[PDB]
Amino acid sequence: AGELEFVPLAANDDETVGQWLDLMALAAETGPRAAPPCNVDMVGSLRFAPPATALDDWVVRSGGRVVGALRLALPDGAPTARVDQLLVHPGRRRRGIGRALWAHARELARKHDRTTLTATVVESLPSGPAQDPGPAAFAAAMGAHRSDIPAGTHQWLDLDRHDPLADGVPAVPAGYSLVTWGTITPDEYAVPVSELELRAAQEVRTSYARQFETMRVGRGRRAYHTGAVHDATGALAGYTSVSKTTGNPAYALQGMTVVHREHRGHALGTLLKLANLEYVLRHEPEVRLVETANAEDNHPMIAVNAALGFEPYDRWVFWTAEAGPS
Ligand SMILES: CC(=O)SCCNC(=O)CCNC(=O)[C@H](O)C(C)(C)COP(=O)(O)OP(=O)(O)OC[C@H]1O[C@@H](n2cnc3c(N)ncnc32)[C@H](O)[C@@H]1OP(=O)(O)O
Repeated sequence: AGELEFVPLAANDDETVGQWLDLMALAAETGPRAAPPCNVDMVGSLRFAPPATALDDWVVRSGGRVVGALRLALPDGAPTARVDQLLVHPGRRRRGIGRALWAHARELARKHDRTTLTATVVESLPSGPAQDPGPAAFAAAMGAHRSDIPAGTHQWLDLDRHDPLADGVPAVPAGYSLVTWGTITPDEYAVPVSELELRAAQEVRTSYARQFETMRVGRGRRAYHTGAVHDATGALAGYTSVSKTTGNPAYALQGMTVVHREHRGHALGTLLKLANLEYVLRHEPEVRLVETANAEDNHPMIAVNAALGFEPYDRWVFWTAEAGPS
């Protein structure tokens, strides 16, 4: 744009945070279908990072005003730096600001000893509404490439178009019972939840990370859980969650539904999503629009989401780039 100033984005800097919040609100008017940014969520996203991860947040100023933002997430101990945000004011695009942000990105990755920069790019579905080809044309132009892994299929359910609960919730299969819980997971279900990511000399462990819950709460996010228990063995046969921001009463996020491998074949995923949705709507009556995302190779949950009225809208494509030389 001319002289660009890079200044860190710190949450105590009300003037700079305010501008960043505004940049986002304005870019979201013309970006991908999305819930508007919730300021509580966003500002807490500067203070409360996900587990074992550092943040390195920046804005870029032109003539003293923010005209873009770059956010990196650095997983502790990993050779990667993830671009959680690279955004240029809709009024100042095609002027080299994104390029400059990306160059600053590679420099920050390098300062943090990261070899690789990774990114999620919004693209079109073969089926779906044609999407802005800018991001992908930008990412190619910065020298990134698409990773050879399953992209995400990002889906929407609009309850004003289709009511999945019009025929109530299906019966719980014999041998099972439904349990529900709010934002914090009872101790009882924490380890069982973590073992649902499913010899003997090993080295790595899975565990429930309370910091996820605390990050959420700090971001003003509320959550809703339904679990299925297998009575004879007490294993947690399945579970699922919705996440809801302070802002945007009409929007909600459906998270993963996972069914334990020894409990497939009983329609737990359908029962779980419908019971959990009902549980959301009776606490969040104004919820109308629900989003979710599956890896495009997860056919089973895709088949479940579709039966429920979820419609694939856009594609979440993983890209990667070299950080170096210098
Ligand atoms: C890996 C990633 O960060 S993907 C980027 C994700 N960011 C977003 O989707 C946020 C919303 N969108 C944006 O903020 C802008 O659309 C983004 C990121 C390009 C920002 O970029 P800008 O400041 O406009 O672009 P900048 O001027 O540095 O980039 C230009 C290069 O990328 C390409 N490019 C950028 N935008 C487009 C576009 N909309 N259509 C086609 N090509 C494009 C061109 O090669 C362009 O170079 P130029 O025409 O000389 O040839």
